[PDB]
Amino acid sequence: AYQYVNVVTINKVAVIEFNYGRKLNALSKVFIDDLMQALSDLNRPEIRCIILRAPSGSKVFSAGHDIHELPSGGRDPLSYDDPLRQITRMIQKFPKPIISMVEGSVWGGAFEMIMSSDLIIAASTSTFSMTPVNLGVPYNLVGIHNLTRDAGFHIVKELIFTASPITAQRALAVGILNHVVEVEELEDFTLQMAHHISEKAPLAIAVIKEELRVLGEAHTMNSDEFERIQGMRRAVYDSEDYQEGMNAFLEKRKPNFVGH
Amino acid sequence: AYQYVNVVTINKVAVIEFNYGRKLNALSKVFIDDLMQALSDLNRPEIRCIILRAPSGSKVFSAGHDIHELPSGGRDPLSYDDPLRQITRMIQKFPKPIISMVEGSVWGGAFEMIMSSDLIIAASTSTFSMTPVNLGVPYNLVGIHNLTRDAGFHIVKELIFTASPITAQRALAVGILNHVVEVEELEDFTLQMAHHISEKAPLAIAVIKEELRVLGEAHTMNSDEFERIQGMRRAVYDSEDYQEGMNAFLEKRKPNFVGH
Amino acid sequence: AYQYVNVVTINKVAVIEFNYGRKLNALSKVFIDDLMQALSDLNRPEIRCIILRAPSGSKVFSAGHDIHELPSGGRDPLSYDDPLRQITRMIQKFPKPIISMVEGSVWGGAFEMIMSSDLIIAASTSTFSMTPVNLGVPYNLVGIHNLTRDAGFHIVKELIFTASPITAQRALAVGILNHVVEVEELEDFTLQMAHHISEKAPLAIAVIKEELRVLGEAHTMNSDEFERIQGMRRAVYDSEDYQEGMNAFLEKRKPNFVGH
Amino acid sequence: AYQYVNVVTINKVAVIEFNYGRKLNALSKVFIDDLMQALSDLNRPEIRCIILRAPSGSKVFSAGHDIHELPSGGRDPLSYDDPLRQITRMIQKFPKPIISMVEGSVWGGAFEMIMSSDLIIAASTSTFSMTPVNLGVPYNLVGIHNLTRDAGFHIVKELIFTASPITAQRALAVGILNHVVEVEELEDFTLQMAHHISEKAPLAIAVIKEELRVLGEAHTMNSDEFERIQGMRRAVYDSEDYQEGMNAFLEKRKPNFVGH
Amino acid sequence: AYQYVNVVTINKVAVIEFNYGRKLNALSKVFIDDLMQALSDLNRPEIRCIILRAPSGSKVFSAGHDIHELPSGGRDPLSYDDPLRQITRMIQKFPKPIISMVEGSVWGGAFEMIMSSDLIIAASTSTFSMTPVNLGVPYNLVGIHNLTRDAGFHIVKELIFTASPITAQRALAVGILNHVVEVEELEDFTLQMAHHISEKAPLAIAVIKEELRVLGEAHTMNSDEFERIQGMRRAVYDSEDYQEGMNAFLEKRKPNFVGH
Amino acid sequence: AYQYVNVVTINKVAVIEFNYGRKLNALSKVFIDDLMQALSDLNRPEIRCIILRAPSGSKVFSAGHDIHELPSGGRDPLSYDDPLRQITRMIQKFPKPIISMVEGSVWGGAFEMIMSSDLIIAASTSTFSMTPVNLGVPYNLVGIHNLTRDAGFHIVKELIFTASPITAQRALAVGILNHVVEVEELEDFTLQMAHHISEKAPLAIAVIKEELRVLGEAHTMNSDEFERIQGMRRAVYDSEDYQEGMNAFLEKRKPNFVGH
Ligand SMILES: C[C@@H](C(=O)SCCNC(=O)CCNC(=O)[C@H](O)C(C)(C)COP(=O)(O)OP(=O)(O)OC[C@H]1O[C@@H](n2cnc3c(N)ncnc32)[C@H](O)[C@@H]1OP(=O)(O)O)S(=O)(=O)O
Ligand SMILES: C[C@@H](C(=O)SCCNC(=O)CCNC(=O)[C@H](O)C(C)(C)COP(=O)(O)OP(=O)(O)OC[C@H]1O[C@@H](n2cnc3c(N)ncnc32)[C@H](O)[C@@H]1OP(=O)(O)O)S(=O)(=O)O
Ligand SMILES: C[C@@H](C(=O)SCCNC(=O)CCNC(=O)[C@H](O)C(C)(C)COP(=O)(O)OP(=O)(O)OC[C@H]1O[C@@H](n2cnc3c(N)ncnc32)[C@H](O)[C@@H]1OP(=O)(O)O)S(=O)(=O)O
Ligand SMILES: C[C@@H](C(=O)SCCNC(=O)CCNC(=O)[C@H](O)C(C)(C)COP(=O)(O)OP(=O)(O)OC[C@H]1O[C@@H](n2cnc3c(N)ncnc32)[C@H](O)[C@@H]1OP(=O)(O)O)S(=O)(=O)O
Ligand SMILES: C[C@@H](C(=O)SCCNC(=O)CCNC(=O)[C@H](O)C(C)(C)COP(=O)(O)OP(=O)(O)OC[C@H]1O[C@@H](n2cnc3c(N)ncnc32)[C@H](O)[C@@H]1OP(=O)(O)O)S(=O)(=O)O
Ligand SMILES: C[C@@H](C(=O)SCCNC(=O)CCNC(=O)[C@H](O)C(C)(C)COP(=O)(O)OP(=O)(O)OC[C@H]1O[C@@H](n2cnc3c(N)ncnc32)[C@H](O)[C@@H]1OP(=O)(O)O)S(=O)(=O)O
Ligand SMILES: [K+]
Ligand SMILES: [K+]
Ligand code: NI
Ligand code: NI
Repeated sequence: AYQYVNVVTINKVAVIEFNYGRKLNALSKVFIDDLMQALSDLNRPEIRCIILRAPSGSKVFSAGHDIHELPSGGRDPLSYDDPLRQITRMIQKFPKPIISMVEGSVWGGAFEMIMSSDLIIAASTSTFSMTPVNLGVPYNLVGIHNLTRDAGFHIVKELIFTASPITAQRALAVGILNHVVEVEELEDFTLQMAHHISEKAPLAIAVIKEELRVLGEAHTMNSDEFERIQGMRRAVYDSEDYQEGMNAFLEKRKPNFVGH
Repeated sequence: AYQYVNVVTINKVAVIEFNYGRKLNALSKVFIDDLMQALSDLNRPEIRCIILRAPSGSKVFSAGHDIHELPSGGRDPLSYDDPLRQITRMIQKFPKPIISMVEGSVWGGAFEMIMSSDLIIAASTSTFSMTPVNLGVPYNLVGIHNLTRDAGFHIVKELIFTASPITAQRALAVGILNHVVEVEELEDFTLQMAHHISEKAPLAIAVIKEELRVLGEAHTMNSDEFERIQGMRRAVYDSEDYQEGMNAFLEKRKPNFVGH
Repeated sequence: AYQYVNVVTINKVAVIEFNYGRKLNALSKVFIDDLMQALSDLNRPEIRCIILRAPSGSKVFSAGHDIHELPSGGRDPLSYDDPLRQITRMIQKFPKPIISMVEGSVWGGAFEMIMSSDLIIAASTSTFSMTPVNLGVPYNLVGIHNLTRDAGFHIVKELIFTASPITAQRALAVGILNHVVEVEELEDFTLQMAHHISEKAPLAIAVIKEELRVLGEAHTMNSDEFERIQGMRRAVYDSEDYQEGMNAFLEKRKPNFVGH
Repeated sequence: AYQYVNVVTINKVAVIEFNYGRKLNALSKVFIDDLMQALSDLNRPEIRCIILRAPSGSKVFSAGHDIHELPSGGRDPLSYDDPLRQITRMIQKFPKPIISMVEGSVWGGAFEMIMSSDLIIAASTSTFSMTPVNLGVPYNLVGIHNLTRDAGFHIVKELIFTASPITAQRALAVGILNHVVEVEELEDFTLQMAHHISEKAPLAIAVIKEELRVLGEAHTMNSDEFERIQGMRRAVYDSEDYQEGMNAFLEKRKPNFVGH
Repeated sequence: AYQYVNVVTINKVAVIEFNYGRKLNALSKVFIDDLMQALSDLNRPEIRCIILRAPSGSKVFSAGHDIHELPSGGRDPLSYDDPLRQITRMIQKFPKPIISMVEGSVWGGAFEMIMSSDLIIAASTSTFSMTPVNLGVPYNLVGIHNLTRDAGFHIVKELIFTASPITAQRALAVGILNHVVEVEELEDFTLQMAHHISEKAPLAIAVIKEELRVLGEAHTMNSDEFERIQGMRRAVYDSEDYQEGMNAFLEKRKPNFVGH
Repeated sequence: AYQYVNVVTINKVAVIEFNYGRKLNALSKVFIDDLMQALSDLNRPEIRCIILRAPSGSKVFSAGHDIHELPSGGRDPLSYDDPLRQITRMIQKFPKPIISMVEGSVWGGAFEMIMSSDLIIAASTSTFSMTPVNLGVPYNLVGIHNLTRDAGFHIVKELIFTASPITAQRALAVGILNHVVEVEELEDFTLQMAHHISEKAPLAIAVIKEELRVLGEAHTMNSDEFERIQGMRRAVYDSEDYQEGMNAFLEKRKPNFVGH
């Protein structure tokens, strides 16, 4: 049993359903630790396909990173062992396909999380927002890279620079989503595809997913470039704007950014 | 002049038509050797554009890799000098544009072969399937790479994990195809484009093609990562599942995959 | 303050309008030097977003590289410190979003210039052509790379190999454009998006833009590959065809290309 | 206890001594598994430095790969999970320095093994040979890479192409060894160096060792280059010469290599 | 002129002499700022070669990083804009040769500084230590890479893991130094070589130096690898050991490291 | 037979002896065409090792690139198809070991040529110098890389920045040479080593040589860094100093370089 998720397996498909709606499935450490334990427990030969979903009728799929657990005092908010960074690596390395089945609105880290999964099938009423510029967060290289494998650079830069929600219809048009269906068809459509996948060769699926993962990561740079970017990110998470971003969220007001 | 292809030259355009209908243009060594000889013979200054096609009216453009020529004995089925691996390198290195003009259904290795070409123009009734997970084949890094330059990761993973065929309409929408034409207009439309390209500067075309080839390939990794992937692939082509997939196809039954 | 551009500021948005209509905003050194000076002058904490535009009603957004300023052969026409190469690096390194607001037709180096910008919003009547194969120009690796981050390989190869114009509608479909709007709505639509972006966290925008630039450049190759390409490009700019392409344009006739 | 090694601890220094003299410490699977378990058991905070050694007075430090365990099929003798490949990775990733203390002759895979360690301290009578060209073995990329971080390319090529032994004195002159000492002083010289290291900051040692490991691995290539090398290696392990090399070694005669 | 350096120009050679003897030429910000200003001021066409030196007769060339300016309490001590990180980039990017002419003892960051220079000529009584493991410092990737281009991996690991001084004789034998001379001959030898270099083609020298700099940096890795290393570095600069190393240095006592 | 080389076969070893003493074996196009023809003619199974040599008693092993065949200004002097660039690629890709057996003085491109070979055995009276800074030549990235795999950076920079000859003794100590012998012993010492190598497994030798070549080349950079370097080289081959260097050689006088 898990406190923050509910797992149902039928035949060779496991459905991991979020159970943290009192905090709109915000990516708190306790919630992510349960999701990763549930996935680890499902890493067995008789499980062939995973679905991630919010409960039926959710208005909010996930409110993204828990803003209360973002560090304020000059620590990197997206370091390698941050729970969001851990879950995306775990999904990408997991030797089974993982389908995000989306009903409701997706925000920030949660958008990265579904982008790191293998397929996204969404309700026609679902919406998607990438939010670091609303909070002054210097999103990390790995995290940004996870957002660049589906839609083109211009579309990705519109999403990030505006932080404006896009519809499921537009997310489908630009290459982010596999399918958009009416919400009443969402479970049936997704289960049919997951059950179809689970009849295919799991060892071929596992090595092809791993090859894609390696190819997707194989954008290489020298140590000086990385260290230069890390200096840039530190200046951002050291900024008054980053403090203003978090303060504005806690005070339920609009941030006033000034460029320091 | 070739047993398994028919070549016609119209000014600066060459059309290479498959002549292997008795095996549905399966990528047999003897067929691919003739296709490569024909291309090589056309590597002449006065030829400016190639069209690859199946004969007019074909139900099957190509049934993909010849399953009777796939190694079953714990050997790599997709090594460097396998015919499919040879023809994709030749298409990509060829200093003239190669247009795949598709009528009929496209399967597995033949889908990778058209994806390796420069442009795809397809009949509205054409369909496309990527099939390794039907057979338990550990598709190789270069082969997978060749499928990732048009549609996004989520789309590619849907194609490979489901092995389900997609329509020409969907293949256009996700960026795999350039154009979708009624079958009665396919030949005329493709030849008009091939003649237009043939009026352009062939040395500029060749160097830009080669720049795109080398940029497309420039996802670099260290030796350890490659050797780790090669170890995973060998575990797959040594598996019971790989034997079962080949056997089930030849015996025309549904395979029973067990995860070893 | 500038001979070949007009700059207006509206709150935190700066609009840089071309003023070179006499040469259809061809990318002459004098024009590019003025655009770069205006952009450098606007790198200020009270400026949050830039719009690049041609004057209202323009039939031609930009006719591309000034053909009178291309070297006659034996000289690389797209060397590192060529004005087009300088402006694309400056746009990509600029720590504020740059939106290309396109009315009219876009040609050759001007197409690369808008692709190098962060967002493109276009009139429904605007058209886009990539033209090196009309002139026999061996486009450089960096320049070609700048054309590969929005649309897929097959689409980019059609654009370059045909040099045929595409509509705003098709450029939207294939991922080149962010939005297409009626020309009467273009300025208000673009200004509202720029104003919106101007309220977001500028340091988070600048570091994410830079992360995207670095990830976009991170296709790496060895020195031999680069020098092999440079040798191919030099064979093209040494060619009879290159001189013929230049001569044909100046003499207003169809080039006769022969493959040397 | 271990069947094939003896472990002694002297405060923070652990000495792992081969106990496989019957087979001249040949790198059999059972010997390497014991070595790796002994290392794993020593990965504790109270141990700060590891010495690997043969027993005092050994004429042969290690005879290299067990030739009876080399695949002579059309199978890769140095695949990712072969014991030699496993222990070099484990030595390199081990978060404490590992010092090879060499008395006796070193051969083949045993030479790669001490080269993968952090320091080599040797008796003045010790000798070193790299032997794959005596058997016709296609040594793997990672394995060769492990021989290239100490001596220069001309020296490495002499060692490999001749398979001739070099002295401790020449191995020191070309950068392979840290120190050469008279055999009576070897143990004490090596222990004092390990005790000295063990007084230093272990978390600093571990992260600098890991930084060196990843910089040492960071020679990157594309998938096509790797698969082309793999194809060449397979042609070597499928060769008559490879058979002849193995048979000649076992039958204690000179091989007759013919180049297929 | 400069508070913390003295500059003497002889024909086309400039000799930059350290004038921070109060702190044995420790790399304080005020000293490095004057060193970089003096170097910048010498970037003129009539200057062809630079010598860096301590005053004639110095016991200590440089005592390394200023320990009072190294961050405690969980900031990275070797961030991109730390003085040491700035001076090594500036030395490597300087378009003239920079010769380190060493008299006295060289410590830690000052050893990286001279290794980042083009040639090192040393007195026979000079000595060289690399000290991070004495303090528990997690030396950064760029800094470690700067130590790997002269001696082999085994030698570099001995230097770093022991933090023991080596003699000029040993530094010459392992490839760190160009020449070792008697202290009375140091100025004559160095100036003769610098004057000889100053006769040569300065633009050829500049471009070849920059080629070597780029080739030297061209060990590339993916974002995940870099972020993983950064996480490990943070765990060290967050450690109790790091605090102990700093406190022990300030209190002039032996550190007691415990591995957390 | 060849106009400009003489070939003798001794069992499985082939000796290619320069015959261009009239221009001191300067690497003229026609000399290099014969060297490459002779290597190609010896690429047969019954040849196992190549020796390159000057005739017995030569004072000059090779005077380097033919200065008369360098372009006059405004053209890359070391383009991919230059004969020096061709012969180093051919030596490095040749599937048999190539031993440079050196008697006399070695200059410039000829120093790079022997560095590109597998082993170097030299007379005790032989000397070595790298000369581009004597002439104002912007050496290319591949050519510089070929000089970095034996001696460390400081040594390579001393060699290039001074253009000063070094002795065989010093070339041995820094790792450039394999062996130094008295000139009377040179021929038979080198032949004994070639005959020894010729008894080893040639397919193993070939694949290990190719693995070393690929790993040697695997320092990767992005397109921007390469084009930046090419722009810097072009400024040097466009410079007044490049013309002064070529004219000073032609007029047998000391160049006056001014840094433009
Ligand atoms: C760092 C990355 C992140 O993921 S940061 C998190 C980004 N997420 C967001 O910006 C969405 C924030 N929340 C919202 O926009 C709205 O709460 C949400 C999604 C639209 C639904 O509105 P609603 O009216 O239905 O519910 P409420 O407005 O009352 O919010 C319910 C209570 O939960 C709170 N809440 C919401 N989201 C988060 C969150 N991500 N972390 C922490 N708390 C959150 C919200 O403040 C409200 O708090 P209380 O009023 O105290 O009960 S980054 O930005 O991508 O870089
Ligand atoms: C390794 C990669 C591969 O490409 S393996 C091959 C993947 N290809 C496929 O899965 C397509 C399998 N074939 C089919 O589904 C059906 O033949 C297809 C294509 C829908 C056509 O339907 P159909 O009912 O008309 O089929 P037929 O009557 O021709 O069936 C038997 C005759 O056609 C021939 N044929 C067909 N496909 C192949 C093939 N892939 N390899 C070798 N032969 C093939 C088959 O040999 C037989 O010819 P006969 O000798 O006259 O009986 S991978 O999968 O991408 O990893
Ligand atoms: C090298 C890279 C480049 O960008 S080379 C340039 C590529 N650009 C093109 O191919 C577009 C060439 N021009 C056109 O397609 C048409 O000129 C244009 C845009 C469509 C509209 O035709 P139009 O009938 O309204 O006007 P005209 O043709 O008669 O010429 C009008 C005045 O502007 C001038 N003009 C035009 N194009 C260029 C150009 N690329 N460079 C320099 N000047 C140009 C033309 O000479 C004439 O000026 P005046 O005679 O002084 O009034 S590459 O090709 O990408 O590699
Ligand atoms: C494949 C990679 C490998 O490492 S293959 C192994 C390379 N190792 C060698 O070439 C060393 C082979 N052995 C020798 O040269 C001599 O045995 C050596 C080590 C000098 C010891 O001389 P010795 O006179 O005291 O002892 P003997 O020669 O009379 O042999 C004692 C018995 O042990 C055996 N032996 C030796 N080496 C190995 C080995 N590597 N794997 C398996 N068995 C080995 C040797 O064949 C002899 O066997 P029997 O007399 O039949 O019991 S690679 O080459 O690096 O690619
Ligand atoms: C973080 C990197 C670093 O470079 S950390 C620093 C590594 N450097 C060292 O370990 C050398 C530290 N210094 C010494 O051991 C001794 O000063 C040395 C060099 C042996 C000479 O001893 P001495 O008796 O002749 O002279 P003193 O000790 O009295 O010092 C003279 C004045 O200069 C000061 N000084 C010295 N070194 C440093 C330093 N690294 N940072 C800051 N200040 C330093 C020293 O405190 C003394 O100042 P006063 O006490 O005010 O006269 S890392 O380790 O490479 O990672
Ligand atoms: C550009 C790349 C190159 O490789 S360019 C070539 C670099 N090589 C050199 O700098 C060596 C230049 N030559 C010399 O230093 C001397 O000729 C040398 C080799 C020490 C031999 O002196 P010597 O007095 O015995 O013979 P001479 O001076 O009288 O010359 C004999 C005739 O051949 C000529 N010669 C010499 N070297 C070259 C050369 N590299 N290319 C073309 N011609 C050369 C020399 O000019 C003389 O010609 P004549 O006076 O006309 O008979 S780079 O520099 O590496 O970047
Ligand atoms: K809006
Ligand atoms: K300053
Ligand atoms: Ni990419
Ligand atoms: Ni390297």
